[PDB]
Amino acid sequence: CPCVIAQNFCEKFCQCSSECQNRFPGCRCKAQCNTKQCPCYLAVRECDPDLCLT
DNA sequence: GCTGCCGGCGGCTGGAGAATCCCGGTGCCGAGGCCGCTCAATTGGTCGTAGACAGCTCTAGCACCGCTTAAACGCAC
Repeated sequence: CPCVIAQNFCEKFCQCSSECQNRFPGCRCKAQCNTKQCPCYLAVRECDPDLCLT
């Protein structure tokens, strides 16, 4: 999987399956997806507005 | 003396993962009516267990005295 060999996840535009484990879940955080807990914040990214519906 | 310096400290934050409530449908099983019959109630006689009274007399309590040893006291460790 090019995603895999790239040591990178799958983005919703990948052709990894709709359940391909190489995808990424998305922010769930409650107060702000901002502090040292929120997973997006760790694997430094911005919680996409399709996922962090929280 | 004080400079970092460093470690710990407790205090807090908030994610996370399970336990909680609610509601919406759904049955099978408590619950109730039914018929009946057999066993429980009614009537009636008895004689004997069981209650009395009147009993004897054994023994369980009270005491007393004198004994002694087991109890009580303390005591280093």
